[PDB]
Amino acid sequence: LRSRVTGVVLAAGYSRRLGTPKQLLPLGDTTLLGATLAMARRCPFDQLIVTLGGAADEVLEKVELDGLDIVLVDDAGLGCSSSLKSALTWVDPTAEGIVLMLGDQPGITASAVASLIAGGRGATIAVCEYANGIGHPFWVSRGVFGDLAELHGDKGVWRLIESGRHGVRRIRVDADVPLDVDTWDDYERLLASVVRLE
Ligand SMILES: [Cl-]
Ligand SMILES: [Cl-]
Repeated sequence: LRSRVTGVVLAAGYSRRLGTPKQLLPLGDTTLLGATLAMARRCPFDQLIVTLGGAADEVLEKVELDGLDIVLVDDAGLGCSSSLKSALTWVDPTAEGIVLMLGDQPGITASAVASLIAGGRGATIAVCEYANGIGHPFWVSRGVFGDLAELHGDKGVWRLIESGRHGVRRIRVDADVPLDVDTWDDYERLLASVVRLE
């Protein structure tokens, strides 16, 4: 039972405020990126792509990436990455769309991804609607891969979503928006949640 979906975990850059590669931050028995990929592997994807930036060498040494398509890019500047452009070139032609998530959002669930994909069949874009706002994971149909490619950064998908040019389906998830990690404070907050829910 093929899903005809490729998962794309954007894990390049966005680490300058931490002062260390956030992908490698300890999160229990694993790393932050390891935790996200553990979940991503359990989603109904036919293919899983992970993008990495300047810290790729260290990440390759410390995170389990076997069986994944690894897309390596240059650093793009502070608060920016362009890895999605490269990732698209690797997407299997059989994929009807992709699901986008960040390498630093391990709190996303495989059930939410499954519901997102189901709502995304026949929608141009779909997004998760949590109790306290819209957030990742996002669905993007093959028909707008060209528009994605033209975005200036990995975290600029919200501009396509908010543009009104394309249908955007909101898929309800009975949870709050997953935590992500921009700053050291964000990391400690996420770690405390992992410690608590453990
Ligand atoms: Cl940054
Ligand atoms: Cl990086």
